Amino acid sequence: EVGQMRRQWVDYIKSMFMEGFLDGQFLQLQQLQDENNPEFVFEVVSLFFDDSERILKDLSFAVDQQSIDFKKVDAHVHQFKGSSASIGAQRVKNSCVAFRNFCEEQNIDACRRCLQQVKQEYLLVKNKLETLLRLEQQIVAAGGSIPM
Repeated sequence: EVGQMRRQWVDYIKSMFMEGFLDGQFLQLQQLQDENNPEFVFEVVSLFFDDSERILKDLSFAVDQQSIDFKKVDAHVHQFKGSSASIGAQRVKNSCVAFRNFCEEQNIDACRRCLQQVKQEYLLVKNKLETLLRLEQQIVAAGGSIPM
């Protein structure tokens, strides 16, 4: 069933690209991975999950105050924009862009709603990446190669 798993991977990752969850920067990470460093993408995604959860925890606390420190919030969102962009999590990046516009306008409610969306987008791509990475591990353990 390696052949089947490979076809499932193609189809799953294609949905991620078509729906905007991943962009070409995720393919760039793949370019730096090969048989000599076969877990690089996993490692980089893992680092992103650890930093992103810290950022999101600090951000929810910060935005859900009566008066938001927009300067500090904007700097943390900006950091998350960069890190998400760098792994190809384009919908998370775009949510952060939206976020930063509402921070500049100093709109408390829109900041709160936009954080809710950044968090949702982060959890979506985290979950999908875990699924993708789990499938890859299965393919390789079964003796196959990941397509593309």
